[PDB]
Amino acid sequence: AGIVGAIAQRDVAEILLEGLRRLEYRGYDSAGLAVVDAEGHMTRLRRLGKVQMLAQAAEEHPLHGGTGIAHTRWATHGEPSEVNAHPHVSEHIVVVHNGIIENHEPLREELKARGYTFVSETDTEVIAHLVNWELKQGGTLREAVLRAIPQLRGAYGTVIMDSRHPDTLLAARSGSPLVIGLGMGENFIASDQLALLPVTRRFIFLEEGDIAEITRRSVNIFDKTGAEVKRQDIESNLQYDAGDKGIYRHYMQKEIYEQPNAIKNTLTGRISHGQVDLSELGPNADELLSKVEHIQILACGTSYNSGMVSRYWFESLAGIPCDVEIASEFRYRKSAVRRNSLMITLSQSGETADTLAGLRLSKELGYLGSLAICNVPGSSLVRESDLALMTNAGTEIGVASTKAFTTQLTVLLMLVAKLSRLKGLDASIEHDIVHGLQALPSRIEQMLSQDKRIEALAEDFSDKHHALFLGRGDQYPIALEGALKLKEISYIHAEAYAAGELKHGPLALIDADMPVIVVAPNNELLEKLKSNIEEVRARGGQLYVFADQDAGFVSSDNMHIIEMPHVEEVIAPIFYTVPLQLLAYHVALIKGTDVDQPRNLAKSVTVE
Amino acid sequence: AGIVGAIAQRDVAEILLEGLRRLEYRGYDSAGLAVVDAEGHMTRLRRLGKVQMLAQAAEEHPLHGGTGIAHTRWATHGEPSEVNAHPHVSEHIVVVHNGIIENHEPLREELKARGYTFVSETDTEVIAHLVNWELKQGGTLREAVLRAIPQLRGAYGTVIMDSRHPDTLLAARSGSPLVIGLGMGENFIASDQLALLPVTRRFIFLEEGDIAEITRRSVNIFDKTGAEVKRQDIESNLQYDAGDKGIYRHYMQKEIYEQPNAIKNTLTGRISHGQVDLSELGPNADELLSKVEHIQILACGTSYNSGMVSRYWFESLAGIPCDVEIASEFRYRKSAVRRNSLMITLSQSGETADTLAGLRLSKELGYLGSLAICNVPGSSLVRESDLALMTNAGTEIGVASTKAFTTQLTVLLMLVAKLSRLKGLDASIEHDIVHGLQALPSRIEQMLSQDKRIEALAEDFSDKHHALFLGRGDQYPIALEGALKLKEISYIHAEAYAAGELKHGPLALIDADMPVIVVAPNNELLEKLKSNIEEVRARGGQLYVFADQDAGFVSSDNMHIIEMPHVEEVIAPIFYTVPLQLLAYHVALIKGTDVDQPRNLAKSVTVE
Amino acid sequence: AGIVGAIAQRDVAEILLEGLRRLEYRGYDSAGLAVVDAEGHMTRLRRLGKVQMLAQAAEEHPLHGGTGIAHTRWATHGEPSEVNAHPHVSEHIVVVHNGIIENHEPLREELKARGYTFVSETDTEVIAHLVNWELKQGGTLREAVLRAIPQLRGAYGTVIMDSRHPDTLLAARSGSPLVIGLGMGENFIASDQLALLPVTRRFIFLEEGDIAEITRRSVNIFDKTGAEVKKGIYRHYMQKEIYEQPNAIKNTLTGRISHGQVDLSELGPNADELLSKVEHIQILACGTSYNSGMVSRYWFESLAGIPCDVEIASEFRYRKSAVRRNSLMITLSQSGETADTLAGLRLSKELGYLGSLAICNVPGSSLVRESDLALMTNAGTEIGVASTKAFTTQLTVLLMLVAKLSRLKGLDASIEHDIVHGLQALPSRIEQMLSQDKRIEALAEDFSDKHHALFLGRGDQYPIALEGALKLKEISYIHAEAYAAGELKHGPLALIDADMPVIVVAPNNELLEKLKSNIEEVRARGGQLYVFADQDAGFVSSDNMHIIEMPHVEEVIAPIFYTVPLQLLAYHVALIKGTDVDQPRNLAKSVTVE
Ligand SMILES: O=C[C@H](O)[C@@H](O)[C@H](O)[C@H](O)COP(=O)(O)O
Ligand SMILES: O=C[C@H](O)[C@@H](O)[C@H](O)[C@H](O)COP(=O)(O)O
Ligand SMILES: O=C[C@H](O)[C@@H](O)[C@H](O)[C@H](O)COP(=O)(O)O
Ligand SMILES: O=P(O)(O)OC[C@H]1O[C@H](O)[C@H](O)[C@@H](O)[C@@H]1O
Ligand SMILES: O=P(O)(O)OC[C@H]1O[C@H](O)[C@H](O)[C@@H](O)[C@@H]1O
Ligand SMILES: O=P(O)(O)OC[C@H]1O[C@H](O)[C@H](O)[C@@H](O)[C@@H]1O
Ligand SMILES: N[C@@H](CCC(=O)O)C(=O)O
Ligand SMILES: N[C@@H](CCC(=O)O)C(=O)O
Ligand SMILES: N[C@@H](CCC(=O)O)C(=O)O
Repeated sequence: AGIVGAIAQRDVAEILLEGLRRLEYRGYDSAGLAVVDAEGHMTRLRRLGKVQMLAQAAEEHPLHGGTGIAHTRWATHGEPSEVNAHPHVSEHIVVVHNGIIENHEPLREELKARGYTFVSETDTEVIAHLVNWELKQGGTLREAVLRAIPQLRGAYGTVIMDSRHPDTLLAARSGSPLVIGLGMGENFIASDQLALLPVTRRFIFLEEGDIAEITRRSVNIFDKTGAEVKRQDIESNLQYDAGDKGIYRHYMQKEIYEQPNAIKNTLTGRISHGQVDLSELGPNADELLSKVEHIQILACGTSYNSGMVSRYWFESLAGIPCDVEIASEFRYRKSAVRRNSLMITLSQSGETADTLAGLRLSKELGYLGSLAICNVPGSSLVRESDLALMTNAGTEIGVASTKAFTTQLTVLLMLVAKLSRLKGLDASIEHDIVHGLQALPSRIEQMLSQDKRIEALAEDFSDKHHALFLGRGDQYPIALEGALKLKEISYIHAEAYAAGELKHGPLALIDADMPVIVVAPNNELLEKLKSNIEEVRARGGQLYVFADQDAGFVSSDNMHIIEMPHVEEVIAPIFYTVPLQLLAYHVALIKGTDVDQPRNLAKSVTVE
Repeated sequence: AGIVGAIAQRDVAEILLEGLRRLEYRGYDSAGLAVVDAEGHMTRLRRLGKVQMLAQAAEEHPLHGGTGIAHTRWATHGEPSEVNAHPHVSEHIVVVHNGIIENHEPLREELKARGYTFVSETDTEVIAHLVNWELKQGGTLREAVLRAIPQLRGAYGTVIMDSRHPDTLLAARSGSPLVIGLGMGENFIASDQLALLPVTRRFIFLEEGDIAEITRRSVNIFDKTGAEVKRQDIESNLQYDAGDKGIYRHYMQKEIYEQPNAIKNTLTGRISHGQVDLSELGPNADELLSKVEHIQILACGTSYNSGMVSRYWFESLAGIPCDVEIASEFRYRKSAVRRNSLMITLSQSGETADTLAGLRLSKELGYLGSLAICNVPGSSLVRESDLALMTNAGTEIGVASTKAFTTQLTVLLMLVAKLSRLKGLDASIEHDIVHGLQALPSRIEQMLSQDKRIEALAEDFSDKHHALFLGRGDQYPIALEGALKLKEISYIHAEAYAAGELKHGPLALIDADMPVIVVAPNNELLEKLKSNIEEVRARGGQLYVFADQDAGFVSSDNMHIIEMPHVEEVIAPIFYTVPLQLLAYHVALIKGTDVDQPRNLAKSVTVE
Repeated sequence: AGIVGAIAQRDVAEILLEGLRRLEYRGYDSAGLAVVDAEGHMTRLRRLGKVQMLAQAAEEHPLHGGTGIAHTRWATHGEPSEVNAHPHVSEHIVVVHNGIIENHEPLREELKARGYTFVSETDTEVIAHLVNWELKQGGTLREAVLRAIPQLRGAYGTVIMDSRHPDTLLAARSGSPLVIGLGMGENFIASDQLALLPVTRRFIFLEEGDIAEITRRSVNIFDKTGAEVKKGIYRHYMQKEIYEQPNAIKNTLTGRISHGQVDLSELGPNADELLSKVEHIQILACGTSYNSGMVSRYWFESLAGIPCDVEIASEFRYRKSAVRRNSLMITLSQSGETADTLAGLRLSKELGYLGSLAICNVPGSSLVRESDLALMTNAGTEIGVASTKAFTTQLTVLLMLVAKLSRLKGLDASIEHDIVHGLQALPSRIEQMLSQDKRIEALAEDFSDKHHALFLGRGDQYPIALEGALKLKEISYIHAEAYAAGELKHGPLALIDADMPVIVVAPNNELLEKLKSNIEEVRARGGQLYVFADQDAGFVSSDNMHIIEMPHVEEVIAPIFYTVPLQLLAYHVALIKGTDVDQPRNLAKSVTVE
């Protein structure tokens, strides 16, 4: 969750702990630090719980040494426990890590067979042994690291030291941020610049794929090929104490980048023993929910979009009938209620007039009861419902919704296990869901790390007046939301459509002034769409494709693949939301439109 | 000239020298430093010359130790020499000093008749020997210094250590500045915060009279008496706000509408008995200013526009020669200084690199002195100028300057009375100026109440990609400002031009896609411009005219009179800025552009 | 309850007793003094009862001496009597103490183990004996004292004296107030400034922890440790003060809105829990301050759902009232010295209120010193005899307090939100309103020749009509009277004609319908109806009904908003007439003497 590292003349323990202190706002369940004196004596401390515990544990120790690293953990692989906390060791190799090594089982078996003992359940540990192994063959720590990085698959921001030679640190970025702090005769590193503020304001941001070798007085960066690459150090002329935007230019930007932590907050207290825990609902909750044979969802705007994603989930993974409807459509028509139907409203604000009216009307129609998914406690929708689940995303200031949407999706995915009807035939469904949920936060961070590419892509839409967003199944509402976002903050006339319907009308519209975007299609779908865009090459039709890099899709001249890292299928819709959010944001930046307060839109529509 | 001090666990000499480098813009003829390891071995090193010489010596014979003081000197007592350079010593007592101990020889003979060998000419050495004396009789550094400080008359600041006890530094601010910089397990101090930036951004500014006992881990502050006062650690300074937007959508909108209030505040304390009262400048002041024969103003952007207005005023109302220049252009050219030239800088932020460079350069060029007109307290332009007039507009958050500009104008109009040349004309002049200033807040309110008209008018510009703004005389720089504003927040290519130069080029451009705006022309000028727009009737040229309702101008089909309320002449340029601000604001609103943060622009351009 | 020390060349008994006389408002059961002359020679006099009785006993055997300490006692640790009253003796070292020595239990019998006969049931005596003990040998008075306050826990203020050496007084501030008075060859030390007034107006307040030594010639304020320690562009102040209202409200708001909520955390960590006990609010004030409270009543009852009464301070102080259960006593006062208001506060102390809150604009004023809690309006000083910014900053504080006394359960949140929204709107709204000043100034011409006016308002605008009428009386000398709008027809309608314009403050459509009808009734006598209304109401003017349109405001801050044109109206009528605006005839900034 959080990384800090120091290489100085002076003792750095207090500096490390203070860094962690400043990273605490990011969800963690444990912390640790390791420092090495000049004689190469390495002292390591790890504790379950808050950074405060770690600091106390440190109170007893003369923690001397000028080199060290430190970490706060958000467990994905192995229960939160002192045993599982970072830094993780392999004798003299010491390692802190953000992210997920997903080829961790292959690597753990291979390293076990080579004579290593895994004392922990983490995925992180294979890094420590691996580097160790790679150093066993010889070379410098840098060379060993270069040999090791390529064997890893997934997300890693990692910092690595050799206690036998404390004058150097190695760091590698791939799917998780790292930034270097330059001092006077000392140097630093962190996953989050806020941690370095107490000791420097001069930073070098590591970019995707970078690998750095840091000493007290040198920084050398380079790519996986050992080829020295250069990055600019820049004074941070930022006012960190100015207001609530923190380091960000826009509320909506901050709310996009805050998504991993908002999600951790949504998850807090709702995973117990590898299972979804919704006990917060009351002792007799399972009592009402067991009776449910049908779900009705009402919402407006982006909330309607999340509902729309959830429909696919409920029906495929929980096998309960689910209906989702624009709230104003529901309030004004005479409907036919399904038997044993649960009424769910989704709303960021809890105050949207159509949605509220929908609920109120439902009061007199024979629903088993109502559940409110909301982001503002004490709002009408929460008060007036039987049950309520808060998204806990923190306040959202941007008029366009971002973290509210993804946290909503998180709650809706947790409902799936607790509302199952496939018998079954289950067990593994809930395990899969919980696994994905556990990975979600760092998966989102993985997406954020692709931002430079999305920024670049934005140039392709900056001057367009139309766009068409395509999706199929659980990705169709993602296209809905991507298209909405582009309408919202860039004022481009972007429209979403079910992928399968492209040829039934919109194909007639396509030309150079109307780019087509597909979100996460499988090979079969892709080939269909590729043929479609062929039909319109002559008018300059461009197909942009957000897809799994594992799929091996290849770009043509009018079909452009924008590869994304692999993810758990069950959370793939939340994952693919991020690049469409980032696209819209970067287009708006280029055009210079009012991102936080788009023309004619309101945060919530509360008057009739 | 410069003082620097560090008390840390790491070696502080490198930090001290770097501090001195960053203090090179002041002083100086010699320099030196003194450090101390844990055993008490004090190493001192001093050179006549540049800091680079001292750093050179320091390099091939390194100073080791975590406690230390350094200094750059501009000699006042004693010829520049290694002998007289700081730090000065009294055995174990070591001292650095800025300013003057006025009663030096009395105390020097007093101590000389006590066994003290004065090896230097400086007034500084007395400080050392006295501290030595007071410590002779028990206690420790603090008590002693607390006794000694009252026995020194003069405006000065000093940092004092005892090498028998390296764990503490003592400081005294008594007429010359000192600020403490808070580190991590280490602490610093200097004569200006510019010196501590490499190492910290947490500052505690000492109040006049304060005495500080500083350790690695602690900082205790007292006053002349020795009664522990507490001081707070600022950093910034430019906080927002929320919230403070009040009834308005945007920071910039709010800042536009608060201009009457901001102007009232700019006037506060500066009007009495129907006259301009700038007594806040100092008892002297009225006498440095009397010697001025020429005004030079330097600024960037909107501040440059305000300077540009003020030239007209100074020359016609006060009869003083006045030149105004883009700061970039001033700093990069060899200029000819006028006899008895006052340097004025205009700056909202006080940090703009070009303008600061201009001021510093002015110091080597033989200007009578400098005045900063600024909106942000304690900023660089203010600290480095001889005189300062704060605009008191409150913090301004929008990237485009609005209230900062009109308050600048207010202060500049105030300077006219206080700098007249040109006496006898004369009281009629200061009279009209004060009458206008008193009318100003209400005139602005009148103008703000035309907003609906301006908002309707903006529909004529919201689809345009070109505009030409015209003005004559004290209104030409208002056209400059109106054009800049339309550039800034609506991204329309608006260009200002002197009204009499239209025929010399731009007239060939005018057509339906390039509306022409004139700012407050009299009847003769308007006849000329109407005739001009008639020349391009066949291309659909339109003239827009913001003019006095009293003037009786009649709209036609290609000329649209946008009548305004009447104003006192002397404030007309300030008055006519408001509509142009509102116009740019409302065009931006329609287009939906980012008003508060326009693309590519910055609040303040501080780096190179 | 109260202290009065003294050292001089003259007999100080009369002094000490007058110093007490003035600290009688503090509530006490016993009293006494101890003086000492040139050679010997101490004399002590203590009585149960009123300080008056004491003085009468003093009359019979006139106490002589240039040094002396005196006390008025509220018994809080040892029965009310003569034996327990101050000063307390110990062979020569005499002591007068305000407060409680909390560790008097383990120190008194700890010191009885040394032959120290405790002759009273007070904690105060463990002060007298301790010091006596540390004067076996140990410098002199100040030296022994700088070794006693360290081991004497609690919130107190003691004044100590020696008898062998009559030239010195010691004084310790470690819980309750002491202020020193200078000093023409003689010095003084009271528990309150008020006690020193008949003799000296020069004061040196002790800070928390200081040990002071006083003689004829010097006043050293040591420490526990502890060594030596020692109109602008405006024609009138009232005009300036009206136009400074936006800045003044900004200052009132500073630090008090945190994370979208009202933050009165300045009241103390406890406070908040103390306010949770309040069940009824009682407000006491005079003049314009009364008008502000009058507005807040509507707010507290409708928005916080808590009961509130508001009363002319003079009325409250002279009647036997029925206190409500769990009642908070709030006073409103610009100056902090209004005698009626102060009297009401002091009376409330003995009537069983949960406690007192002072809303005030002058720091260190009596109302502030004598109240449990305080909220300063921070308006800056107000010079004009007629209050302007003091009024609207008062309204801003009372409004802030609404959310903090909320009793409406799950409604509370939303309401607080509205209040915050409105508070945050307030500065720019007032700025909107001040730009109507040219309109008001023109309007004033209608009133400058009048000798009568009627101000009407309903609900939370009713008190604003009161304030508006008051302003017109104050600085224009026009007989303006306010009436609840619904009462117009019950008498005053008979008065209406051309020479008595009627002013309505911010009516809704329904009320305006009623009043328009009413003024139709008096058309034959030229009844004229002036209406300050929201432009969004779309009211239309006629020959006898003049709509004076204003910008829309947030409902919750409307009374503050509508106050401003009334101020400007009064101001400009006065300007036309050329009356003494900053100093209207027969009126006073503050009415501080009976
Ligand atoms: O084309 C318009 C129809 O008249 C349509 O409006 C519908 O018939 C009514 O709105 C009733 O619908 P509900 O019975 O569902 O309210
Ligand atoms: O066309 C370019 C010129 O070479 C010009 O650059 C000039 O010669 C120098 O810039 C000198 O400038 P100053 O002497 O004014 O500094
Ligand atoms: O007409 C006057 C009455 O005499 C009046 O003074 C009242 O009857 C009591 O004297 C006072 O009332 P309180 O008991 O409240 O003081
Ligand atoms: O989620 P709700 O509070 O019910 O609001 C529904 C929609 O309202 C507005 O249009 C907001 O701009 C949207 O971002 C939001 O999705
Ligand atoms: O006035 P200064 O703080 O010196 O800045 C000069 C200019 O700098 C930037 O460009 C700001 O965007 C401008 O609005 C400002 O006028
Ligand atoms: O508010 P206070 O300081 O308690 O004074 C109450 C009243 O006293 C005097 O009459 C003043 O002229 C008034 O303007 C004030 O309202
Ligand atoms: N997957 C690693 C790292 C988690 C993190 O990024 O905090 C673990 O479970 O320990
Ligand atoms: N007057 C001292 C100090 C000069 C300075 O402030 O630089 C000297 O000449 O040494
Ligand atoms: N507890 C002390 C306090 C003295 C007082 O405050 O009057 C007593 O009862 O005497």
